[PDB]
Amino acid sequence: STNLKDILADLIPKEQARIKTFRQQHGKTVVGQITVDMMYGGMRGMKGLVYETSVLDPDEGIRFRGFSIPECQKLLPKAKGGEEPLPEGLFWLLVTGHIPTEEQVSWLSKEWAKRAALPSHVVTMLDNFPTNLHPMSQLSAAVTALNSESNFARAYAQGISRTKYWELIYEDSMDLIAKLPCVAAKIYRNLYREGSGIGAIDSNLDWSHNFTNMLGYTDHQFTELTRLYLTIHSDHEGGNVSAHTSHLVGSALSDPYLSFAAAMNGLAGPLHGLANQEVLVWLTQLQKEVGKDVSDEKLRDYIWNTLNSGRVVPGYGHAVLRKTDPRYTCQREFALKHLPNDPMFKLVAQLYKIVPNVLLEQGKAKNPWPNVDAHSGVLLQYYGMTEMNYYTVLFGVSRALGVLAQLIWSRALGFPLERPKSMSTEGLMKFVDS
Amino acid sequence: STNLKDILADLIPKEQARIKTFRQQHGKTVVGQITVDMMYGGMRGMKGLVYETSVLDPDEGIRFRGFSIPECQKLLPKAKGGEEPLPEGLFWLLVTGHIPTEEQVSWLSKEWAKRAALPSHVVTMLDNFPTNLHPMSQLSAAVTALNSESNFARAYAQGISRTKYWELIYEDSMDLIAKLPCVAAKIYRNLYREGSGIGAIDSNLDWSHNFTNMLGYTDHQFTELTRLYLTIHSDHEGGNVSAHTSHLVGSALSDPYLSFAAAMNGLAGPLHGLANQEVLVWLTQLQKEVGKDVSDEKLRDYIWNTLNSGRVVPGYGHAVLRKTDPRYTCQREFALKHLPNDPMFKLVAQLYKIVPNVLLEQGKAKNPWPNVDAHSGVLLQYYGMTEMNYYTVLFGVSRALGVLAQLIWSRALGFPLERPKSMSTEGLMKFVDS
Ligand SMILES: CC(C)(COP(=O)(O)OP(=O)(O)OC[C@H]1O[C@@H](n2cnc3c(N)ncnc32)[C@H](O)[C@@H]1OP(=O)(O)O)[C@@H](O)C(=O)NCCC(=O)NCCS
Ligand SMILES: CC(C)(COP(=O)(O)OP(=O)(O)OC[C@H]1O[C@@H](n2cnc3c(N)ncnc32)[C@H](O)[C@@H]1OP(=O)(O)O)[C@@H](O)C(=O)NCCC(=O)NCCS
Ligand SMILES: O=C([O-])CC(=O)C(=O)O
Ligand SMILES: O=C([O-])CC(=O)C(=O)O
Repeated sequence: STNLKDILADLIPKEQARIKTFRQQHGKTVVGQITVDMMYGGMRGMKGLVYETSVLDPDEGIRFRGFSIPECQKLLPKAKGGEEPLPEGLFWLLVTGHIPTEEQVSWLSKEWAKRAALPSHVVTMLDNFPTNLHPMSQLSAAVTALNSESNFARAYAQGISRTKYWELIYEDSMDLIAKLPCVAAKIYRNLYREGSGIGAIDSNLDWSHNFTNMLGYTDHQFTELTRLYLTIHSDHEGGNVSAHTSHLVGSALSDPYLSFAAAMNGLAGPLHGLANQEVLVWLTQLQKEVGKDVSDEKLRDYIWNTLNSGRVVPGYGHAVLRKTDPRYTCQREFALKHLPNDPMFKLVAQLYKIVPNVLLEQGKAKNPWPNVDAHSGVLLQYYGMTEMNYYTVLFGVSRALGVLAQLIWSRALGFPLERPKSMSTEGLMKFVDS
Repeated sequence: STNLKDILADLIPKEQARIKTFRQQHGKTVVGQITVDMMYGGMRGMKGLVYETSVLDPDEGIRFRGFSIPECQKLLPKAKGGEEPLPEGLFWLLVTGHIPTEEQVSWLSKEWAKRAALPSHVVTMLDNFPTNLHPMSQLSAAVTALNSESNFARAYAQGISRTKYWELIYEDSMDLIAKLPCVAAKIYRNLYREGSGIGAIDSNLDWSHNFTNMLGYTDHQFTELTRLYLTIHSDHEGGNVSAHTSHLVGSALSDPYLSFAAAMNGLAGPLHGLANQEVLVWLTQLQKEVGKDVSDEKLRDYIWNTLNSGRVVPGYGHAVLRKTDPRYTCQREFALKHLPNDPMFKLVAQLYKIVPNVLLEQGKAKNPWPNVDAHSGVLLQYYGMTEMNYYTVLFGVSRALGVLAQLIWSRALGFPLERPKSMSTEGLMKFVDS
């Protein structure tokens, strides 16, 4: 009905059987080869893990359990008075493989609202943190400290049956998702709103709304952006560092709290979670260098400079995707309707016309189109979320959705300890010579 | 000379060139195949990554840059008045590939002693933590909060050259290793010594000694055990979850602090870091069930019960190793000389005679010999380290050695973002049908 845990109880045995069958038939089917470059090249191209919740076609971008962003935009339930998809509904999709109903979504909003309370020790911890401790550091430490609340960790050590793992994981994952906005907003307020309180969860507001309230914003459209934001950042295959980290750490039977916090430390990495910031920085430098308002051909010549000087035009390209990110388009649409005359956006809008035209000519590229990160920055800034250091906190709150959805399934399906084999260069050399 | 950073400056270009050469020749050499079972089976058997510091021959156990535990026991410098190898020397080995000199070791002791101070905010954090927050949770959160001290994170965001990455990483790794005992001991004292202070670093004592002092022990032989302990837990290939996690998170250019803390959350997992505890628990239950003193044939029959009832005799077997763990033998030797009449040990000693004899007959096994975890427990208990929840803190303090040694080399060699490809079951099915 509306009880997700019950629907999950239904789905799991079917998937387990489907998997076991496939492994009996095709377990020894070679699905690719491992080269020396793949070992040195951070496993690039190597099919390495099964992750069920989302799949990225390098052609049309990301699909959540079969559905594209555009479909999600239309099918997923919206806020009462909204036109953006509730991330609750997206969680539901990743977990069940089914588009939810308004009732299902509403039920999930209430569930998360019921579970959202922080333990005192985590409030103390956040409240005592200095202002120079990075937001993501605060987040990761806080979530680690939450592991005191873990069902799974307690029950595991009592000797619960493997079959029951997923159930504990679900409860913890549900608890964690509920608390994350609280954590995230306590960080925001401690850092930028002089330690004021987050205030109260409204039991009748959606997750994204209770969030933006706790962050101390009130503008309708910032809450709609957030809804979009949290939806579209939620998942991106299992190969990305935050996903994979979560998966790897979970594989050792570390609870969702420890699994998520590990993931956040990977999300904190410049090469994964910071591109938003780097775009916004680069743009600000662009406007400083050749001016805030510009003709297309002027804009064009600046581009080449960045390149030939040994610098990446940021927000463009991707490790695997090979076309304009649905997650960009998504945001563009949001900005063709809600701030078409915002100047930073106009510039974002302009680079979409010029950057692609060049870049390919530079050769070194593969992916000549914008990624999600090219666009998120100006939207956040526009509503007064100007604190760039904080922006990955948003991303993480979102990415909890996908990686916890998967973590449940990973435990449900009994995936084992991730434990690839390493080789030293020397050993790898003595291997190939043989 | 004694300045490790200088020797590292020397070694790196040589290794870079050796690697580049090998990649030019053999980059496309297939070194194995990926099956469907490897994707579902947590990458088991799949050569996936290059990790230089240690290699595990499934036959003779672990080698540190070419040397076995027995060699390390003889070659590595010892404390002045010691017979156990200083883990400083082991760090030196993993970093340089060279057995160090007493002078090199002494220099490293002094370096770590100089860098050991904790920032106030981390002391506040530890000092405010409740007693029910797991030691490993405390550790991981503390190390995350240390990232405020990161050289690498600050310099990265200023736009330092890739070539300089390793240098920053080395400084951070050196700082972190130095602070870890302080963190670890502050946790120990807060939890078990009523919040007493850790006291002072002696600038003329080795790392292991300054540790056991801060932990509030004084017995010579506990400090010698610790020296052995920290040495032999230090590294175990890059495939183990803590190593790999560190490697994965580092690959995103997260600083050593974030990389290590992520690793600790994986080490916290029952399937990686808890076997020590599970052994000690199982043993205590064994003595409760059939008595504290026992004949060999009695002991023998109990074993079968554990098995046939659907339970693992813990401390025996390993994901990859296939013989008596050097890390066990190591400890046995330490207990054939320092507590041969300790009863818990006698029992450990007795199971080494009976368990192997059976187990294989159970079939399900592959690895019928003891791992390191079968032995560490009774040694720690013997000197009054009876707090089992804390034992993984020790393991982590040790494992920092190997995974930071590697993290330096990973940055030195310019290893890229780890980013394997995932597939859903459904996608994997539509792949094989094609
Ligand atoms: C995302 C990104 C890292 C993917 O690159 P990759 O998969 O590692 O590598 P590529 O296949 O693009 O490498 C081909 C070349 O194109 C370059 N390149 C890729 N995108 C580029 C861009 N937008 N501007 C300039 N050069 C670019 C790479 O630096 C590389 O140059 P090289 O051959 O001299 O090393 C890259 O597009 C980039 O740096 N973009 C900016 C950062 C960003 O937007 N990140 C967010 C996604 S996580
Ligand atoms: C370490 C360990 C997990 C490795 O097992 P693995 O590589 O996952 O799997 P194996 O190749 O041993 O699996 C073969 C069978 O032997 C069993 N097995 C392995 N060691 C065993 C032991 N000491 N006692 C009983 N059964 C054992 C496994 O449970 C498995 O049974 P199954 O076929 O019914 O599933 C396993 O030896 C174990 O559980 N030991 C105790 C825990 C421990 O000491 N861990 C520390 C190392 S991280
Ligand atoms: O997919 C990637 O590697 C890029 C990304 O950060 C994500 O969306 O998670
Ligand atoms: O090698 C493994 O997987 C077991 C272990 O925990 C280690 O020593 O790190």
